[PDB]
Amino acid sequence: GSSGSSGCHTLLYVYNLPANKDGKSVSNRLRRLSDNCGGKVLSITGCSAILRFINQDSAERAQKRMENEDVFGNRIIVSFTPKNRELCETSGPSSG
Repeated sequence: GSSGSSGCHTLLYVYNLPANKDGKSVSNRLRRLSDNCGGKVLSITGCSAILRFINQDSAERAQKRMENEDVFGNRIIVSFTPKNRELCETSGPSSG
């Protein structure tokens, strides 16, 4: 199979970013918030961003911090899954 990847690492997905605020400025602000959460801002697209963490834990401290943090006069949202589409499908149990 091809569709779908599998890596120990843990990437994060940020949303609700201050587009107005030149990215060159936004990133940095995040970099610091990610540097402490053992993470790395791979790239920053539109009002969203993608980070790279070693393990879930590390990705959490950031997902729970940034989510509340405010890059600039704006609250950001951090999620482990993509916010491309929404569905009320009850499936996929949480194990290990």
